[PDB]
Amino acid sequence: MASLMEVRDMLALQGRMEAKQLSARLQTPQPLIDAMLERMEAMGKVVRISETSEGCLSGSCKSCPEGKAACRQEWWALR
Repeated sequence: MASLMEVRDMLALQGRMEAKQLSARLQTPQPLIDAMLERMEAMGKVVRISETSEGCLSGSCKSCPEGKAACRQEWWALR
């Protein structure tokens, strides 16, 4: 249906941008996007900025003791 190649080209012509923006405009799951870019850069593209948003756990919000997080999204950026 939709592979990472999409955001790849978009960012290939744009540059510093976030994937969550596109996914949002299409109501596409955000938690997946995190893996979309992560998986894309997993090979060694350029740069990626992962960000999380929640409002339940007060202890785990900024600091990452484990790393895993429920529902997350990152951004794609080049040099």
